[PDB]
Amino acid sequence: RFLKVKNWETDVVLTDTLHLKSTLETGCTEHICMGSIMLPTKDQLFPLAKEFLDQYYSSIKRFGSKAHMDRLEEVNKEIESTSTYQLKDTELIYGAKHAWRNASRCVGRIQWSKLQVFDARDCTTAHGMFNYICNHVKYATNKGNLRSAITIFPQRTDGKHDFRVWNSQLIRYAGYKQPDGSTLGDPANVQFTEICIQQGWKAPRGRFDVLPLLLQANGNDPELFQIPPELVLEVPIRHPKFDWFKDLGLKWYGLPAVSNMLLEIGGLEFSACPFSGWYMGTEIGVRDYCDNSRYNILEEVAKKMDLDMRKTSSLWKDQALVEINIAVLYSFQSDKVTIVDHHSATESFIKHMENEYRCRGGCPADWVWIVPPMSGSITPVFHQEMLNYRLTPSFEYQPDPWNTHVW
Amino acid sequence: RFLKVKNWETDVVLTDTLHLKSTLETGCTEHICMGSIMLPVRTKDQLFPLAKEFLDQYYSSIKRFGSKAHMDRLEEVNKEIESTSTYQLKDTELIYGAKHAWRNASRCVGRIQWSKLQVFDARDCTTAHGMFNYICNHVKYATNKGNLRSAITIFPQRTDGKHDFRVWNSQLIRYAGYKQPDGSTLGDPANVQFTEICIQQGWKAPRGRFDVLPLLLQANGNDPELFQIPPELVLEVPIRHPKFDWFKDLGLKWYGLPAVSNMLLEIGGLEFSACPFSGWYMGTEIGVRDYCDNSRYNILEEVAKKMDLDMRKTSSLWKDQALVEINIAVLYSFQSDKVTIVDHHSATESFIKHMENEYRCRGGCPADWVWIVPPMSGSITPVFHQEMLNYRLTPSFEYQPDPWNTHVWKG
Ligand code: HEM
Ligand code: HEM
Ligand SMILES: C[C@H](O)[C@H](O)[C@H]1CNc2nc(N)[nH]c(=O)c2N1
Ligand SMILES: C[C@H](O)[C@H](O)[C@H]1CNc2nc(N)[nH]c(=O)c2N1
Ligand SMILES: CSCCCC(=N)NCCC[C@H](N)C(=O)O
Ligand SMILES: CSCCCC(=N)NCCC[C@H](N)C(=O)O
Ligand SMILES: [Zn+2]
Repeated sequence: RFLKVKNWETDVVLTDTLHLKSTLETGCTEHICMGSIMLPTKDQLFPLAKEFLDQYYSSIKRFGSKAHMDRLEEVNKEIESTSTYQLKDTELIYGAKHAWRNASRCVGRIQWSKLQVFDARDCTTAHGMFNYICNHVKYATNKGNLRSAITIFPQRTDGKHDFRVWNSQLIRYAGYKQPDGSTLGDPANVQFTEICIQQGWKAPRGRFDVLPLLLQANGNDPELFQIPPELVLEVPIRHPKFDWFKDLGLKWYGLPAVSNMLLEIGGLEFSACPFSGWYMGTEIGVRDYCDNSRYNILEEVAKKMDLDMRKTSSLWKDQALVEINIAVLYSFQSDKVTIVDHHSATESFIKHMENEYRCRGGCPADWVWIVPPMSGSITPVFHQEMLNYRLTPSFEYQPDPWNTHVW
Repeated sequence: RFLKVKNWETDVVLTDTLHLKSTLETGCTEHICMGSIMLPVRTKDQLFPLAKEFLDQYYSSIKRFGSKAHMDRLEEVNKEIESTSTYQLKDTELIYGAKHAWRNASRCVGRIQWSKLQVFDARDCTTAHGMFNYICNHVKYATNKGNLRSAITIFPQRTDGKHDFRVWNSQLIRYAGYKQPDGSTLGDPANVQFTEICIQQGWKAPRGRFDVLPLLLQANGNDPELFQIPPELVLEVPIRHPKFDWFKDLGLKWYGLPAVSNMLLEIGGLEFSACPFSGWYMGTEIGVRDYCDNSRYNILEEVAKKMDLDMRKTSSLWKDQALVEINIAVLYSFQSDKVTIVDHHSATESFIKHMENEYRCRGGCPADWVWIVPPMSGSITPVFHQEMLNYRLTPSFEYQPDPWNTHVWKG
């Protein structure tokens, strides 16, 4: 019921007590570990509301004070009569920062408390949403000096009136199926790209076409909007020694902003809550460029480096993977767009884990996601035991809205 | 209950029914996953059900479930258990048993080979000298002048846990580690503790960077004894690089035969506390972990200097660059000297096919993603993209405590 985690590179040993306040379920049993699976009422709402305010008031050292009990009565009162309730600003800010704090898949959490929260609960329309969104994109982009932010749309009510950003990220490239069999652009987005055109988008049909936003306000059909180009900071990708690299004509966007997750604070569900930080290099260079089901450029790059592709044992895919990632980090740096390499991002996360053990009694963490997808064991997180558990408030996955939405 | 695992690269979904046949706990609960945690005397009463379960599996695999030969073996094991408090495996059962322990080994990416495993039965062994002789023959047979062959050697099972056979080495061939007075380590820091023990037991240490350790062998619960493996039986490979001529001058070599000697093999409830087994290396085991862990030979800095990489900012990926060249060199050196080795692309690709075949034919393949995914270039190998279910089948290889921590010394 108290647990040890050990780092096998440093023999440092940490004691987790924070898992005892774990709420949700992992997907694992004593018989079977699912640690590698990607996706593993008035009466319901009150316990949730309670548990949350208890967390809040304890954090500001007013646990069991007049103001505590009072707000607790107030929220019951509201639950009893409205069937939902509304968070104060301070609770909304706390709830969101804590949801990032509890995101066990997130290596970037040393930054958790500096989150800038934009309260968009007064929004009513997709045009409204589009405005909030551009203001978020501009504030977080900050001409390259990126800053954490989240924008929070109104919470669900009857689930017939949901706010949803249909895009999976605010800024992503289109995917088009082609006559020859293959795919132009980004294969991950192929289906959303069909939906845009099927909702009315004129697509330019290139390799790096910034998708339009598809926004659903208050349960209505969603609407199309094009993000002002001047707000999409993009980096052309070159290499500090390979001349011919720029002739692949690769570019990437500077602002990663996940837009399809659900935020749960004290039993309340915020289905549209786009958030953003900045990239660790490997995300683009290893996954976006090199996954077979993504841009998949390893073959071409190795072709230009004149490496021996005649057998796997020359490690040509590995040599190329390195140079590709050198060319992402260098390009972003040369243009001064915040970016972090996997080495210092992981070292920071170790520091963050230590802090969290010391001050909070633990730090939930999902090893499978924290260890970068190249050079794993030469980052310190590889040697670090982690405990994974689900704390609230949290970010949750939710089904792609087109599967749910009724027209 | 059926369980689905998706490969996110290919969209292949597979259905696991095999996890139903599962016994031992995982370490995880519904409230916590311990999937990254490294390590999360038996009564008559509890022995017969285990015996029985195993024999049921056995007779099913040879298509004689419920036969007279099956029923009689049950009854004969039952009777032996009641009368002697333990029981003896037939040869055929032991072979089947050791093979399955390998097939069930969820952290092993090499399992496509499971069915081609040479089992040497050393259950007639009585002494340490007897052990050394068995081990030597294992090393020579498995080495096979560089064309490696997988093999395991099985010493007598535990009885009252006061007469245990153990190999005190963690691998049969491994290199000394020596802590110097200045705090530095000469050789392999993984093996310093065991190296001290050897010296204390009377080993005269050469004290170089690559001294093959002597064997430390315990028979019948007796104090263990030292033996030098004959050097002619120790296949070693100097490491060089196909393009970097200064690479030989780092003075690196490695041994060709990886042979884990500290695990416990469990079959039908019986415990074989000494069962060294060997296969061959995947290149990343040496080139990433053995050479480049900070707590092992730690050569990254030295290789990066010699490459003249920019080491001022980690964002040069000088570490990633050096690491690839080192793994190239390990693969190149082994292939040149005709010693079996496998790269992590080829190994993980093989494992994927093994895994899919295991689902079709067995209804599952327990796998530990944390271990199966290589420690470099994870996502460009297809396992990274493969959902896996981890659960504990028997027969199995288990961890056991280091014997110096448990052994009662005779004097
Ligand atoms: C500030 C710099 C940040 C860095 C460097 C960073 C880094 C990362 C990385 C590398 C991942 C894995 C992503 C993937 O493999 O697709 C991730 C996942 C995640 N991050 Fe962070 N992050 C940052 C900020 C944030 C913020 C501001 C939030 C929320 C406020 C957040 C919440 C999450 C969540 C919920 C996941 C898992 C997402 C999923 O399951 O797809 N991150 N992060
Ligand atoms: C045939 C060639 C083989 C290859 C390429 C192979 C590959 C590997 C690799 C790379 C590992 C991870 C090792 C580490 O990180 O230290 C491993 C683990 C393991 N393998 Fe295999 N293996 C082979 C043969 C065998 C055999 C013959 C057995 C038993 C009969 C076996 C049983 C295991 C076990 C029990 C583990 C986990 C060890 C631990 O928990 O420390 N392997 N294997
Ligand atoms: C099957 C496996 O769970 C899947 O490939 C995971 C592995 N680790 C990951 N880690 C990160 N950071 N992001 C990912 O998308 C994934 N994918
Ligand atoms: C904490 C963590 O589980 C530990 O570093 C594991 C990670 N994955 C591994 N994977 C393999 N194959 N071998 C190892 O020794 C390890 N070490
Ligand atoms: C967006 S919030 C998490 C912090 C931002 C980030 N660094 N990445 C997360 C998802 C982006 C995805 N891996 C990609 O390569 O586009
Ligand atoms: C003996 S069991 C598996 C067959 C041999 C093997 N391929 N790996 C075992 C572990 C070797 C260790 N990782 C090392 O680098 O020495
Ligand atoms: Zn688990």
